[PDB]
Amino acid sequence: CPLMVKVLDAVRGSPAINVAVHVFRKAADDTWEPFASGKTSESGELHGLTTEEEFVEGIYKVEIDTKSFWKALGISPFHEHAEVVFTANDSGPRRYTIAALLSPYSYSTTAVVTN
Amino acid sequence: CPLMVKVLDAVRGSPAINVAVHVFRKAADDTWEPFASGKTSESGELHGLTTEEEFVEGIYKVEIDTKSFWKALGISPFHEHAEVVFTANDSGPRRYTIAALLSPYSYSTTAVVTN
Amino acid sequence: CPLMVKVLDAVRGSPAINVAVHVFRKAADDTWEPFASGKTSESGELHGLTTEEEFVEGIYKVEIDTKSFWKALGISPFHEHAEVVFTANDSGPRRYTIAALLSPYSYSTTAVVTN
Amino acid sequence: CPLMVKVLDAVRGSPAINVAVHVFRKAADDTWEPFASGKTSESGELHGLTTEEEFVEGIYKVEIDTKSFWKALGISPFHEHAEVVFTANDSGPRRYTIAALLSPYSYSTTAVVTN
Repeated sequence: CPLMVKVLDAVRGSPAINVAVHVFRKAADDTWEPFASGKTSESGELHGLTTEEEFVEGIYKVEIDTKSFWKALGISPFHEHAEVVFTANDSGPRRYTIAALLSPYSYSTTAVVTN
Repeated sequence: CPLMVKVLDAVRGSPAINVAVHVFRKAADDTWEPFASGKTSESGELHGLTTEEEFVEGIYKVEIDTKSFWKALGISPFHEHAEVVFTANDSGPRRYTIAALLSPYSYSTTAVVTN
Repeated sequence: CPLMVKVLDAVRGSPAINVAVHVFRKAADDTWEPFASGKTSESGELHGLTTEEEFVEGIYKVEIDTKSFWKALGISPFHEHAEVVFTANDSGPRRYTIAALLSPYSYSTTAVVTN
Repeated sequence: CPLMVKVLDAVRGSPAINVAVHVFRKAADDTWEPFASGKTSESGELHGLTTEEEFVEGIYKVEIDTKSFWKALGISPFHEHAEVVFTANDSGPRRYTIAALLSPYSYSTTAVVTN
């Protein structure tokens, strides 16, 4: 599990469940290619996006579909999604946790990277 | 104006208005003594808490009454208040902006220290 | 001045100065088209990106070049840039402040929308 | 495990290890009484602070000793500590995770509360 995404709700103080997550990888022609996708669990976590073999060095974009999450709770939020763009495995394989903390008009995102 | 407090509302994406703010200075006995207080303005700021002459080196505590703020809105909050504790140091000329971004179950606070 | 961007440095507790900022508007083809850009000022703000007349309803992307900012400081950053994607809506009178608070492996972004 | 504290480092993108944590409970005479204390592990987590039996309803203060953490890394941070003040178990027993994300001049804290 070299990539995990975790999403929390700062309004209710709870994991954000069923949040859609899309991962893309920058291609040789400078375009964002689809890499993996999924939805968070009851714990607000999304495991199994990828394997160490497939998760090669590159520039990755993690898009968390925060608007649909808020809408479904009856809230009209400011952002369309939260996006996280980063270079991965450029020094060798690492394990990445991408965490997002969501409010209707604000979010924070943090990476925890372990060897 | 060496000390300013600014509060934002992450749920509505607005300044947090009429929020009570209390500042304490730590006394020789280790107890907190009242130092300055007020309510934030329509822009979510609180100016004029102290002067250069009164704001001497020491340990200060800024308490932001977040709980009454959320209660007025109708949103169950987690925290009793937000607390920012720091030592004022002389270093050269310095202005302190204590900012706070509020969500019902999360807050962040940042110090912006400039000349 | 319907759109302003403000960037703070969480590691030094200062405005983030000379940070490049690019704004894109989403075209009919779904591609991002350049819309406005600049660098933050000594106060960490970027004013004058657009006018009321040009800032019509649509989907916008604000990209903040955080990676070059940390590189200039000497601190290894995680992210390639910070990205804020949102729909501008008409609704009554409105001013948009996109704020970003930067750390090497974390950032937060908040929209302050006022009249 | 009705109370857990987790601390992350936003400069390195890593758990904050060996961070001292002190918990107090408000006493009938309005004073902060010592309740429990400990230090975060290699995972940045602190388990075993208390038991469901001892963790009665009340107002609790969780003090995270962020200054000593930064100093030991050679950084002179702004805050003395991060403090989290909240009412607990006022609707029945809950499980509380208090998370703190640390930068030298900024921090955020979030509570995740589960039944």
